[PDB]
Amino acid sequence: IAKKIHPQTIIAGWREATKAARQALLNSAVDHGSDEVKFRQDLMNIAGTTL
Amino acid sequence: AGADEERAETARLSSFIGAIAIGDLVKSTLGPKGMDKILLSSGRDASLMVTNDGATILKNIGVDNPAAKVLVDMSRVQDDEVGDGTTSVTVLAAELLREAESLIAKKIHPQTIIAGWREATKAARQALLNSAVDHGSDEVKFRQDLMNIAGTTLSSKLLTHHKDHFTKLAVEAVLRLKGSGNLEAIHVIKKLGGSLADSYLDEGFLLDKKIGVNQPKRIENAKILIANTGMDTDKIKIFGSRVRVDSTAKVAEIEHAEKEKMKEKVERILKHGINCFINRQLIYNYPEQLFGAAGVMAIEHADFVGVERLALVTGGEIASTFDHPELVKLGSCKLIEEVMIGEDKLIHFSGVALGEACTIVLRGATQQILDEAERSLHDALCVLAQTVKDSRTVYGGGCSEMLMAHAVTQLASRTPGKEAVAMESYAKALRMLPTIIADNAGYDSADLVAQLRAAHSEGKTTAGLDMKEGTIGDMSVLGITESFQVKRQVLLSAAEAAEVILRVDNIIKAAPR
Amino acid sequence: AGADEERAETARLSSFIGAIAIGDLVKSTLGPKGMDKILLSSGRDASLMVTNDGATILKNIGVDNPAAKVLVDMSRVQDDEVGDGTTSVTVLAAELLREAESLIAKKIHPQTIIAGWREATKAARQALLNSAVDHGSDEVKFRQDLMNIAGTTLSSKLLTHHKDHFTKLAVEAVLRLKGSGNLEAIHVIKKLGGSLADSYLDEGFLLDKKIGVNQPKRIENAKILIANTGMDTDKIKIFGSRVRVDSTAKVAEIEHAEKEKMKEKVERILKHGINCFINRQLIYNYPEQLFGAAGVMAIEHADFVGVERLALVTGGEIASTFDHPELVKLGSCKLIEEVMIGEDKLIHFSGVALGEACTIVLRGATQQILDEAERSLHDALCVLAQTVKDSRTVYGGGCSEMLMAHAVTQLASRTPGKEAVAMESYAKALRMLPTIIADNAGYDSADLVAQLRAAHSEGKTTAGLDMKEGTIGDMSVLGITESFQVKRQVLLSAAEAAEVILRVDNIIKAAPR
Repeated sequence: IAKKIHPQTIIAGWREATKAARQALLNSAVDHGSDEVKFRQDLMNIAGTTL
Repeated sequence: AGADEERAETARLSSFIGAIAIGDLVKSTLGPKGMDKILLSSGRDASLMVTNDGATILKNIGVDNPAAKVLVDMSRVQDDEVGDGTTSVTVLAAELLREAESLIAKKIHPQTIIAGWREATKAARQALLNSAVDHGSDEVKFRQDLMNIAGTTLSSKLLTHHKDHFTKLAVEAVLRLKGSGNLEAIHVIKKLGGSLADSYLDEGFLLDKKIGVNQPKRIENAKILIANTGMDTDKIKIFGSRVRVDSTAKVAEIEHAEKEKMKEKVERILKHGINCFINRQLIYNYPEQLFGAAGVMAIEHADFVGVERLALVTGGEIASTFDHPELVKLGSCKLIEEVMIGEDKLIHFSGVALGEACTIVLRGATQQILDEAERSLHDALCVLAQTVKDSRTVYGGGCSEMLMAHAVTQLASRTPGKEAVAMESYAKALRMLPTIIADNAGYDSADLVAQLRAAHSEGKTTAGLDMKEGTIGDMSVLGITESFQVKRQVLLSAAEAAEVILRVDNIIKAAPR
Repeated sequence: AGADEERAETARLSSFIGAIAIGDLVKSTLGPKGMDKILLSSGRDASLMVTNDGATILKNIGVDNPAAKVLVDMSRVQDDEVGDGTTSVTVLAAELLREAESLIAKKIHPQTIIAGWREATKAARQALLNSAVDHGSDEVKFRQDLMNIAGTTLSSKLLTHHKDHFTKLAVEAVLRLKGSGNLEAIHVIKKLGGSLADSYLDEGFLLDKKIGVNQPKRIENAKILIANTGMDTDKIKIFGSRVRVDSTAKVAEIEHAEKEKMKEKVERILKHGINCFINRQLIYNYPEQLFGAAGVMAIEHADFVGVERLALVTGGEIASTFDHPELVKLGSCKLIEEVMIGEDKLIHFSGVALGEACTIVLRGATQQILDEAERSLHDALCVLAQTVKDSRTVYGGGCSEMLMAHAVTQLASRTPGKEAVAMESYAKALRMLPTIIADNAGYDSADLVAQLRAAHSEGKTTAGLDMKEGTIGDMSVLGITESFQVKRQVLLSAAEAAEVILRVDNIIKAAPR
């Protein structure tokens, strides 16, 4: 509201957001492995977070 | 004396309010990227409805006391003549009311202001008077048949994925209708089968009924019989009811009487060679067994509207009592058969000798997009029919409106001043349309106005409002064009009706008692 | 309901309201498209005053209970030290308060965020470090004499059509002033005549007054007399009484005594050779006639402010009782004359022995707005004195603010714990300045912010806000620069001012009712 000009212009962000959605992907390396089976990365990971 | 009388200042105000309220909602609908809208109501309304077409929603409701119901009703008459293209007529009509406030300042005769409408005719000569318009649409035309206005009509509409192809098809339909003739007997039905094309073009009339499981699959050298009176017999007037007779012995004469009806139908039907029978109403069971052996295909409960068109199509005939066969009836003979379209079974009538009437069948996937297919084709048939015979079109996306606005400003000075005062006010009205188109797609309204006027005043008619761009661009590349009739007709609808608002003295209807 | 009781968040709000109320009036005043505001009162005030300078209007009035007057008083010291340019310092302190709403979102200990004020100083060190300043100020100087800082102060004002030429002229005025003298004796008056230069520079001082229609047209080897007391004589405060004499014969003495005032004025004045008499107040009618025959030009109601500067100019004189002629009066002598400046008669005092005091009488194109030269000249005086002393400048048009803002965003993420939130809030404060500069330009504030931000990131200190452009451009080409002193002091002042009262929660009660 303080922006005080045009909320429609702001909509551009949602279109931006689709690209932004892919900023999550391919924008940084983090990890990725988790191949399958896994020796040390098998657990002591995600189950604990849900847990 | 109805009781509702308004004079001078107050009468004008009620009209003024009706136009502004409707203008804001319709504005987003216009152009290649329009917005789909949903409405909720209480009382004899169930839930939210979404209509891309502006005309359909206005038609459905008469919400309140202020005058606007008649103006809205009028748009349908417009819809039949050329109609839509894109909804915009309502927008232009709304804007002439804003200068009405400045009219009081002139302070003389509102009726002589009306001569301005005569000058509106003048607007028609000045609108097409300078700069440019298209110049081809020669006849048939190899590449200009479509990919222009029809695409624009549906561009606003959600269906423009598969649908833009459907629109292209519609000009083909006008090509067979081409020449000089009636805008009649063009029939379109959507289907539940799925295909990329989403539509098929038929060389004849499509119907969807069957005699029964028994009967030959197809007929050749087909002859067509249409009867006004039903096949059913027994009741007459004052039945003499089911009744009863001295035992079961005399019941037999009753069955025998029935047999006579059966024989008359076969004995003279055979001489003709009758291949198909179409009846609008209930059909008597006895003839059904007889038709199968003969090799004749009949249609139960055929709709009357299909029948009337069919008569024009096959040379017609005279429908009366069973005497109707042979010479009193005329039948075309290319071929009649029931063909599986892809999913459902339909019956095709084709190869009509007259050639005046033809039918289009649309298929589609089976969703909202197909229901709106109805919306789009009705819209399409009128625009394209006009495009072939008009020989003239204009650039869309506001190109025409800024250009016209420059043309109109020069002329007020040109004309004598009382006439000029009225005319100049009309001229500034065109400015609002550029503003309305830019605002709906996003970008702020006056920055667009600064850049927009400079490109149009330059002399490039092709340049228009590119909503995707946010600035100005070449309209022709987009492929947006408007039929010549839509532009002048909207001006007249904006005109004449706006002329009056003193003269009417009565405005609304709701429904039956 | 009412009592003036404050609780937690509400106490914070009182500080908050003062900041926001001041910011809206001040924000429109910043930059090229700033706005003038006019203020009136019924008594102890006579007319509406319009002050372009934000600092001057705040100082004069203490409108209400909430604290803000003390914060305002701070800009005075800044003004006498470095001065003006454009008033931006007050706005920056106010925006610091907006984050506070997000602070309750913290739902935690509010004063550890105070560390932000300890981040403000870190921000201050980088301002010194990153801005790009200048190299050169030879003294007098050929090309770099101006077209710099005076222009930025002028940029905020719409006079910058022909006026930027006038700003350029002002440095010539400062070159004579430059050094030991400090600020005194600079006087500016407009002329109603059109010319490209729009300004002229005078060696002496112009005063607009005349003795009367009669009197000698010109005086040379002029001697100047200034009197603290008027030529008027009759009351004396203590009347001496209504008075008793010895009938009508001696009262002739009273009327005669007036003549003695006349006699002293002529006899003593003649010996000196008196050419011009200047009196600060009303002048008695009898002496006026005497001056005309003698060959002496006197000035009725000459105001005091012109006189004090004039005294420094002529070496001055001791103004007292009619004994005042001769030696106690020192009259410099070159040329005193009334000269038609094509338009309106004015009197020129020139050939001053001192040389310290001079007058900048400008002609220029006419309208009400040439009174603007009064507005505009005053700005020129303050910026040049600082520009010569500092020998340092920074790029204007908000170029400094965006660069610093890009750097601070990185800083917040780098610092661990408590500190980044505090640092980032100070950092985003800088973001509003680009917005404030853009908004008054009439261009869209949102569009302006990102484009500006992208250019700064590249490393171009020169790049900045171009309001005339409506987008972004190279500030250096414009020639707009801000003095170095204004930027380093404001950073220390802004943080400290807002900081004290956030600290204190509760402005308390009273006794009364």
